Amino acid sequence: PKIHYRKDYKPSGFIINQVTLNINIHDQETIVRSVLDMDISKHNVGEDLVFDGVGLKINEISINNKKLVEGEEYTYDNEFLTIFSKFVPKSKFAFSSEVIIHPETNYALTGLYKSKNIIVSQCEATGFRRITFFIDRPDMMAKYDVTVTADKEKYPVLLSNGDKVNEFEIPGGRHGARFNDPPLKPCYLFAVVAGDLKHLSATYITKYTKKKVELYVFSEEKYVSKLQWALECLKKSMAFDEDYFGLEYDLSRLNLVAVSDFNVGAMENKGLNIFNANSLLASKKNSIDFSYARILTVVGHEYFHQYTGNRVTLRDWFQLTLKEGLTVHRENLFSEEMTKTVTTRLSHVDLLRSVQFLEDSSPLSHPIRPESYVSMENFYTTTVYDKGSEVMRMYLTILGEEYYKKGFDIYIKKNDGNTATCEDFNYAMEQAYKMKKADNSANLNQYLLWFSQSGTPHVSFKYNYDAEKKQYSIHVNQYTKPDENQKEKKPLFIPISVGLINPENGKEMISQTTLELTKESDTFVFNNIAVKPIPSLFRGFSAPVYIEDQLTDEERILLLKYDSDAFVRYNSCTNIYMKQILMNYNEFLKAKNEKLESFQLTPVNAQFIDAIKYLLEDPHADAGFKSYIVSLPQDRYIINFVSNLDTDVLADTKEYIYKQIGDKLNDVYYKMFKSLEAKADDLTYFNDESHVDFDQMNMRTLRNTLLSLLSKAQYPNILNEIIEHSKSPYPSNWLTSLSVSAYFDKYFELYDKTYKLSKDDELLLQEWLKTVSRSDRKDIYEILKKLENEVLKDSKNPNDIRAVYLPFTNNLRRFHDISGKGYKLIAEVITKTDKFNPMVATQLCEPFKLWNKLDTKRQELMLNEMNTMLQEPQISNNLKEYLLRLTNK
Ligand SMILES: N=C(N)NCCCC[C@H](N)P(=O)(O)O
Ligand SMILES: [Mg+2]
Ligand SMILES: [Zn+2]
Repeated sequence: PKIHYRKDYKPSGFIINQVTLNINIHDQETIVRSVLDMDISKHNVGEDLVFDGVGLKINEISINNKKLVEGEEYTYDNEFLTIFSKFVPKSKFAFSSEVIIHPETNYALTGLYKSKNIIVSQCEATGFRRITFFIDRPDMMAKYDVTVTADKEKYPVLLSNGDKVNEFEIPGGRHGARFNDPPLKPCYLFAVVAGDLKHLSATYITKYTKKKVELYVFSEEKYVSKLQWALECLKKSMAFDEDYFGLEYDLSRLNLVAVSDFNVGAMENKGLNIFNANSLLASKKNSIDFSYARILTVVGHEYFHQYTGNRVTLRDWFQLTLKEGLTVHRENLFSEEMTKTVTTRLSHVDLLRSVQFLEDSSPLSHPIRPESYVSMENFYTTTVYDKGSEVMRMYLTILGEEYYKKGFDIYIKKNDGNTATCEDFNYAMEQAYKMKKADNSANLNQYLLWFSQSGTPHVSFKYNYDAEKKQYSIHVNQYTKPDENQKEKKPLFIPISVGLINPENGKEMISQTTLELTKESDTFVFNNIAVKPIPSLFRGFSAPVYIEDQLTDEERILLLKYDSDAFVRYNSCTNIYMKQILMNYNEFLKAKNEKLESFQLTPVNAQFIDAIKYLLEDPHADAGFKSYIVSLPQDRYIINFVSNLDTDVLADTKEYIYKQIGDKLNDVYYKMFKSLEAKADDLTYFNDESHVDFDQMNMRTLRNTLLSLLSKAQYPNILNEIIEHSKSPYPSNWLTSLSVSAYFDKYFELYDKTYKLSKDDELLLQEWLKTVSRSDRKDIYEILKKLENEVLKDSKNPNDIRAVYLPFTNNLRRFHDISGKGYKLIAEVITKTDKFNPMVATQLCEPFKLWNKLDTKRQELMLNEMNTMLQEPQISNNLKEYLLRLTNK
């Protein structure tokens, strides 16, 4: 098991200047001929020429048009092709090869593969060596000239990077196209697509040079009518980069291609972005509302990579967060601007504090720039992407918008066309920082610890108000727990966006203020503060930390009602729920441990319930925000706060608190579910493919959240509402009608009805599977066996597999059944999946991420299954590294 370390980076002793490819696709095989025009670099020391090449069948290899001889001049072990140096030329030379590969049986979805009737490549991070021999690393920049040939009836549309420069017929019903891409790129940005594709297209005229860019969006014929929203998202993302960053697309064409078999999200191959179909295709009739924000986010993300990844490039894979965290940050600024809803930012924070904080306190914890890896395909994580994004967003918080834009433009100007490292970005932000402070000794050297230090910092607070002096003090402390990567943790540069709210009238008492905490502790004093304020802390969630606000529930309720910042309101509500959860959890645990015949539970704070009602009833408050306040914090957020968590006790805890609140508010919930109908379900623009109303979708979210509350509660006659909801034209509503019907005898009648509505659209069927898998059913195990037998079968489609199993794994009572049957079930699936797609097998491991956080019993049950999987003689290297790291072994 070979380990790559970041401090071992050294430039290659070779150069590849030019690639010329001929890819000939036949029914039973694909033949790839390649010529690499190569040189010896200044770093060369007479070493063997070693190419990456995985799973390739050699017909022949040459240097300078002379065939090499296996054994005497080269060895190939199905991973590395070693050409002994005595046979490697000392000046410029040509390497050439012809290999056979088999996209039809390439179910790992890496390299060249077949998805249904489309041939498509995926090369990031190490897929190009599955297509042909190469020094497959991102600093090897080259020019590419690519020819593809195929049966014309089966593959009429042929695509690769660059300009299509020739199209030609070939006898026996075949054809070819040649594509030349002169600008240098790394091999992971190469792509090819062949298929009977249909398209929509538009022309975009750039803002400054007025260049015409042609936009093409492609899918299989059946779904071409679901491409319109994606095309609209593409125009939006080009405008945003133009308007916010001043940046224009450089190429004459940009193609977006949807495929059915894909490994999560999309891929930014230069001018040829390829997407999971679930992140490109939607229609109002056949998609849930979530698809619309998802397409916007993923199209935008792949577009923004054109600068941050494709024009400014990575020196090595350890810099991954420099393109990924920075592109997610760019993505999030665009989505916030396009949706105009506060729930966009809150949804990002909700994701980070549940999934990413869990990772960062697990044995898998790593900093956003790791020090080593075995498998690159395990490095594409929520920490690298989403914590990376919060690190990139903190520069904007520290600088503000004008100087942030200056620093960013410095980074692009200086590094356009070249590789870069995380230091280069920090350097650019520092120059902006020096200008902003007006002080050329000011620096961001301490900022660099955000790249190297793992774990989530904890930030805690104490306060002092002197009423005679009108003087208010905020005492702040930071700490990060030691973990496997650092013995001692150092204090970070933590920007704390704050306001001070007057508790008498709800008004702001100070101007915008961002505290820079740069030491282990500091005291921040404010004068002329006329009354004791309530502090509004980490506005916008201004650093990726555990916030310990040390406020009373009285103060938190006042913030929730009156504060101006949506995140502080939401966080105050979160902190009230957490104090409640921890209290009832310990009360239930003590009763279970002591086998009590009777015990008491602390009720939910009545003024908090009142504050929720006050907000729900406010006709001017936001529907998306309302849905957050009636929902308890996610299970994976809660688990960050409890040791040895017993999942049954936590389920009983959530049940009690939901019933306490429902016993007071269910009439208000019912009333709102009814009065919301008109605007939420308005069909005015149902047949307008480009009209997307985020506010209206948030209204539907709230209706569907309230309907779920009322159904769990068995509110009188709610089944009438459920049944009517099932007749809605919106899939978000009728799939909701399936989930909430779980509590009634009508479940299976709705299962059949919604199956029939979903079964003829591949992506809608996947959404139906997720609904079933997530259903709160006592017979959920029998229902999974039914999905396997009747719907899933032996599908190797990652979307189908993920849809059937992942939502089930979040079922707190049932996945964590104390017999361990749930863990056994998922382990069996992981091991089956690993035989053909180790990436998806690793994704299906996700519930095991918290194994060492649960009660003794469950910890032992999960560890048993992990060890069973590790003992499988046919385990992939990718699955093995992951589980070895997760189990500390
Ligand atoms: N887990 C992997 N090895 N594959 C991910 C490679 C592609 C990620 C794309 N760059 P995205 O960040 O979705 O644009
Ligand atoms: Mg092979
Ligand atoms: Zn990306």
